[PDB]
Amino acid sequence: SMNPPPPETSNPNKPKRQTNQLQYLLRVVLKTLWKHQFAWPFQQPVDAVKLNLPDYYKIIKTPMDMGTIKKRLENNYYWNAQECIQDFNTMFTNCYIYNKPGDDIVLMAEALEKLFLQKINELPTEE
Ligand SMILES: C[C@H]1C(=O)N(C)C=Cc2cc(OCCOc3ccc4c(c3)C=CN(C)C(=O)[C@@H]4C)ccc21
Repeated sequence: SMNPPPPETSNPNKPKRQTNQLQYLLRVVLKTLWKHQFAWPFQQPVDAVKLNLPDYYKIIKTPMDMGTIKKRLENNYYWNAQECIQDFNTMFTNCYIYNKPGDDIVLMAEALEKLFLQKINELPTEE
C-alpha cells in the first residue's frame, strides 16, 4: 500500500546519442500526446496512494507513464526509438490490464494509442 519508486530515468554510465528518431519522438510524438485532452492521467506515475488504488501495483509490475518517458527522452536515456515505443506500449497496456474495458480511462488510452500509432506509422527513416 505504498507507491513504488519511479522507473529509472537517468544513468550517466549509459552511452548517449542524439538521432532524428529520438528527436521526432520528443518533438512530435510526446508533445502531441502531452497536450491532448486525455493526457492528464498519464503525465506522471499512477499515484496509487493519492488515487486510493492499493491494488494498482499488486497488478501492475512494469509501470510507465508519459512523465517518465519525457525524463528518459530529455536525459538521453534511450539509444533505440524502439525502447521509447515499448515504453509508450507499456503505458497503454497497463491501462488495459488494470481497468475495465469500456469505462472511460481505457477509452481515453485507446484514442491516445491511435494518435501514437499514426505518428509512429511514419517515424523518420534513420538519417
Ligand atoms: C463524464 C466526465 C465527467 O463527469 N467530468 C466531470 C469530466 C471529466 C471526466 C473524467 C473522467 O476521468 C476518469 C479517469 O478515471 C481514471 C481511472 C483510473 C485511473 C485514472 C483515472 C488515472 C490514471 N491512470 C492512468 C490509471 O490507470 C488509474 C488507475 C471520467 C468521466 C468524466
